[PDB]
Amino acid sequence: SINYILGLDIGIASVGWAMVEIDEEENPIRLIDLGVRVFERAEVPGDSLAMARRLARSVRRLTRRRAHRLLRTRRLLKREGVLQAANFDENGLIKSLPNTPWQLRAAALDRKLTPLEWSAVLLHLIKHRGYLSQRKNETGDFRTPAELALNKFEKESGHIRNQRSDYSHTFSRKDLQAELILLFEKQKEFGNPHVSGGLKEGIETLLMTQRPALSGDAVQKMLGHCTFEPAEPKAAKNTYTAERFIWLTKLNNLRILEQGSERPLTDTERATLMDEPYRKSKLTYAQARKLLGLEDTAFFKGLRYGKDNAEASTLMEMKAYHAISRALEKEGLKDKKSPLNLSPELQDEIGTAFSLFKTDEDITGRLKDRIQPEILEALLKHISFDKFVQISLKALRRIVPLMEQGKRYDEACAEIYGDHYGKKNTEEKIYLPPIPADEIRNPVVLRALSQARKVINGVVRRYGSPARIHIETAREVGKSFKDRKEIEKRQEENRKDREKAAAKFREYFSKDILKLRLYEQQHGKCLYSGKEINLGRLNEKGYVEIDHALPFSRTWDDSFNNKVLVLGSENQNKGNQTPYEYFNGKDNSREWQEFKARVETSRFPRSKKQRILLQDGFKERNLNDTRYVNRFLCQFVADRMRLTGKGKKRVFASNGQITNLLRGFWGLRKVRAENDRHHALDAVVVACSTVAMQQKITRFVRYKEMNAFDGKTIDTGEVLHQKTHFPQPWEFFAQEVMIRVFGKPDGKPEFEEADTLEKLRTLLAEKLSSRPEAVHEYVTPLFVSRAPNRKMSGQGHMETVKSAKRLDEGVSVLRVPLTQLKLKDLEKMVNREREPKLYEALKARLEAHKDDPAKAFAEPFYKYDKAGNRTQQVKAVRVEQVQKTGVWVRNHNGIADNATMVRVDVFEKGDKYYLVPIYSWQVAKGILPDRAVVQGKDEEDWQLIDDSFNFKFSLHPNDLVEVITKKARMFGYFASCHRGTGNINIRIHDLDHKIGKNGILEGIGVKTALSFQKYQIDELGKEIRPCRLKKRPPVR
RNA sequence: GGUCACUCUGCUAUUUAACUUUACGUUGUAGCUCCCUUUCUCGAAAGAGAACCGUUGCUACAAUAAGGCCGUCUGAAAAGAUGUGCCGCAACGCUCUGCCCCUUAAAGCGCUUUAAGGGGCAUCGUUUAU
DNA sequence: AAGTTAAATAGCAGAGTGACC
DNA sequence: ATATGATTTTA
DNA sequence: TAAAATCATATGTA
Repeated sequence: SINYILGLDIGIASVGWAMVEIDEEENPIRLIDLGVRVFERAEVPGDSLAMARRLARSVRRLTRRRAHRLLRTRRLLKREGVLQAANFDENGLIKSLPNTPWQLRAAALDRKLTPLEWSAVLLHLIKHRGYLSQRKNETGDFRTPAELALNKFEKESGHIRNQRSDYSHTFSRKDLQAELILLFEKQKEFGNPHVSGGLKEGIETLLMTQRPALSGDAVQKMLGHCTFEPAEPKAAKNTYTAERFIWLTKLNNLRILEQGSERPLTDTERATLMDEPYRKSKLTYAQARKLLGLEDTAFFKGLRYGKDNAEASTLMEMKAYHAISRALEKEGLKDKKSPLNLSPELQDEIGTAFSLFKTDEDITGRLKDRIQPEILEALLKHISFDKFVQISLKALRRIVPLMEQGKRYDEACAEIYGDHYGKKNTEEKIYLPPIPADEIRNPVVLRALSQARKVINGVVRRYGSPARIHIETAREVGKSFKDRKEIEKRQEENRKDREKAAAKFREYFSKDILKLRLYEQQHGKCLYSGKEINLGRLNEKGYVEIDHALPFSRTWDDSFNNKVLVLGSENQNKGNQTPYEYFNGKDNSREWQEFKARVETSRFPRSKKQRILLQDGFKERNLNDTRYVNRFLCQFVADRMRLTGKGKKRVFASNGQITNLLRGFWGLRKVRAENDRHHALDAVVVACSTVAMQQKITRFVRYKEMNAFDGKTIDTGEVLHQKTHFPQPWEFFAQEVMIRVFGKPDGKPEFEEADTLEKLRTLLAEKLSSRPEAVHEYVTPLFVSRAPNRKMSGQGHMETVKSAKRLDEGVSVLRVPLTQLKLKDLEKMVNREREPKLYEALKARLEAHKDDPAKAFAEPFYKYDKAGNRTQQVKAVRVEQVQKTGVWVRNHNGIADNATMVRVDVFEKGDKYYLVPIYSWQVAKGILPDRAVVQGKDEEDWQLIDDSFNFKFSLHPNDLVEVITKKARMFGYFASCHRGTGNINIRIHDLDHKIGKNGILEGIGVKTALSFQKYQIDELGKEIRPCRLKKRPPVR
């Protein structure tokens, strides 16, 4: 039918695609089609959406399980006769339960307690049980946490429980255990009847029990599969077999490079070393150097060799053998002199058992019978294993033998399986199959691939199977020798710096080495304050804080460039502010000039020095997801897609640097606010990028000192752009491609866009004077496809619950803390008039600190008693909020704003349009809404919709719509619908920033509109065609 | 010779998914408590006392998506007892269900019916736990 | 905040085979 | 980003 | 005035 290369530029958000027609020498002759497919949507303002779902489900479990254990505690209190049914209300709660639990917790140590008093203490210890340590483990004059809490905390601070403001007490669960049994004894000897034996054990286990983090197939479910025998799981790294396989790949692959040449190790040397890491803790390179004698002109190939004792670094360490050994030796079931008396298959079985299970229950469960209980408990007392190799225990059982008998890794694998490449599914299909999805546990990457494949099979259905697919990956053009050995130098010292700082950390006692290694950069003095921090107390959580100077709240940076250290005093009164906004802005100030000082004077990198002191949009984020998408797609297309191409390999994996360089050479270097359509342009440059060009460029930058970023070589002689050496696919590439990808000629963006078929053909005809092959059948103008989003799922409501007692008159109220209370908020404080002295005092303090409550309320604020005496402190005050709508929450005791408008149902009556919003929560409770928007009015008085009204369609986010005003005509992707306004927002396809507010038309009215119809479009941006629904769909 | 892809290993820099807990925060309700509008009561008046409502501080208890379920024991039933009790903000997918959109053939006069095929998106099916 | 896990890729290095220029 | 209150301009 | 545009503000944390 037609011979085309299909180019792809795939990003986190988009896939641009191009088709270039080729002769039978496969040279590219002409540009056919191009397009851009966007599927953007995400980023809670700042991580993932799947992550948000995760943390929801996490808390739902914590929530449920605490409620549940407290329920079972009430039940237990009844069954052991502490309570007698006349103390329980209808709902199951205890009647007249004392609100005194801290004071009775203390007092119980000295008196017998009322059944209700005792009940209250127990429920209190169960509800707040403190944190239990969950990593491997193998005060004085106060008696119990309650007493310490009450006596010290209530006297000094005026509160027991913590607050974000003053965080005092956190208690260990082991501490509260101590307390529990202490009260059980003290209470028995003071004649408490309910020291009821079963209740002691019951209460204690509800306190102490939490589910295990990893139990059953938890680990097997996440664990990958063997390169070679793909039915069997990967082998644990702490296996006899696997540790041995590593030691042999190291040993065989080892070379010594002497005065002149390079040589393998002789069978004799392989026998000399084979048993040496089993005989010691570890075999360093120095020890190898002596045992083989070598010389001193002989060196080891590929080992560092700097200005350090580089051969001190361990050549091989059998971690698991020595771990199991040391375990037995430490419990006196093995001689430190004698070797470990357990068979390979048993070291394997135990290594895996620990690596795939963590509960003592599970791992005995698998070891009981195969190993003797004495040593089982020994190991269980001391062993923790993680990490897996890439090959099964099985395939290794077969390989490691052949590698002992001299063979190289590839020779062993080739003998057993045919090749060392691993078992692949190569089943070429016409249409790219589904991505496995079992095999990618990362939903952003999965969606990007899945869209990429919908584009691919789109162009296969429209134009048949391509010759070749060209994909842009994230790798860098081959580097020069000097380049990559300096890359290696700096990688090496990254390692070497982490041990240096780690060592001096160990000296005194991930997060941790950063704290210490940042003390030194700042010459120790807290950046903001300038008091040279008490060297100690790197453990009092809140003293010295690893602060984000440029907020992660505004910047989206968690890199090693934006965390200044300081002590708790000055991280409080900054909130969400940059070091410049925090330290007094327009005019100088003590802390601002002390900050300018500290900054100039800090061994915090040259880059960062600029990055801490600046004065919007998060530039730089997840290229990791781009890498993965593209790498996997190249693998997947190469393995399982039919193509027409000349060779056996008809997928080319180009890269960014390549297309950047070629666009350099072909006169297309330019900036991107103009459109999302640049994604198509890069695609065609990708479709024209070739293997030849990859190699010519690679040899140019690697061997002839060409810059891999701008494509220029110094000479001393000048500096020249190696542009001539890489010609364009045809004579007028810049002109043709810019016109087809933008609708305008390359020279100036000012011109109207040839936004129609015949407009474009006339412009191409006119501007490419001499190129008749540019204009053909398949020359539509570029209309960007935006994937639709038709989930009825979503966040029910916002997480901030507000008082609904006055929802009556259109208001909620919430406690604004004083340190967040600005003048505008104070004007709606509820007791503004009920306590007018309060109002005037707050307004006074605010006006006095130039309306900055962070500083206005730093010193405590108090109510005064009219005789002039000081009374109660104020921390937060209740403030009225406008609330025309909302979601009833928390057992119908609160209201919260809506979160997600799932769809908008559109109706017609008398050539007028009416919109009914449907939110996620109505969906969840089956409510099919009733009332269309009416601009300046509560929903109570909105337009009710009966059989009188003609239903036209539903709108989901990113559905395509056309509106005709007598004023103008609009066509774009539905964005939002205003409750207060009854308008819609439209996203124009290419988000051309010059029209609307950055490509969104804000505030399109549709009530009077001559027409308002919903269209449908495909993945390439072609079959743009109106669609009319018959029935108004349910919500379930 | 070179370049690239892929396998294995060591490393440097990053990313993602799943899990178990904690301490807070929010709203509701109580008690004690700060202020304090209005209204009563006793004062000859300074004052004292009460009530609803607001609301400061501490402590407790409940709820912590909107919403849907499940085991096990008693029981004819009604219903009781009981649980390290479980789902719900993501993405994919087309075997079933539903909606939109093509295309072909037949038969009627741009539309419908039949038949078949194809595609998209889901409130359908999976990951996903009963 | 604490904590147990598995998965992926860009780069550097070491051992290999095989397509493509 | 979305949801939507508050304000201005057009018809 | 009704409808259409515009401006403006807020979002759970360790």
